[PDB]
Amino acid sequence: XXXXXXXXXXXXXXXXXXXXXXXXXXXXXXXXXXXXXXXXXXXDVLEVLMRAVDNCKPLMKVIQSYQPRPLNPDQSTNFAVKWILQAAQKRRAGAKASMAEALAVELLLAAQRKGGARARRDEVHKLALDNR
RNA sequence: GUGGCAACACUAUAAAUCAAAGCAAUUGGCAGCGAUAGAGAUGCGCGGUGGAAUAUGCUGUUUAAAUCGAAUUUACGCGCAAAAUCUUACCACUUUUU
Repeated sequence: XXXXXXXXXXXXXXXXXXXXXXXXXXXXXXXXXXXXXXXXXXXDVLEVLMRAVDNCKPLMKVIQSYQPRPLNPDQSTNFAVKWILQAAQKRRAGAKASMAEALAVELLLAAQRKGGARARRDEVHKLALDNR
């Protein structure tokens, strides 16, 4: 049950991301959770985040040469939240609204098995299956 | 000189020079020869540079002097942890003592 706190805390620490208060990113990510509630019931939040991250687990990693490597699932979480967040900055700098909305809409879409995180994610899944 | 169908196969010395040409175990430098260990050593991340302006140092140009050294790594926020005169050694001018 504590893995909820683990994934959320890794989300926080990766949301820190430039030198600053993790209070600033922490209120930012909690604002993303509440904005996820607002957009989700607009047109049921830890639920959709846990589903989104468990949708996003890269189980076997690959190393270039191309060689697959087995992966301890905590780094699967850790890559996972990483790919989510660089896709988030892609979408938000393209929108240049806040980041909280962007991480919210991305956690919804990666819950819905859609978005560039899911694209990158399952291509490296299949490419791990390719080069055995 | 002997053999042959021959390519040439022999047998066979020297003239002339040199002061070493060599040999074996090493001890070190190589590896475009492997096994074991160690370094963000990478491919793993973050933030820079190089884009703009300012600061700052250096070359080069000129000026009377832009005092003098530092020069590829390890020089270039270096001697200077500080130049408005003085620091200051360089120049223009006016004097001074050997």
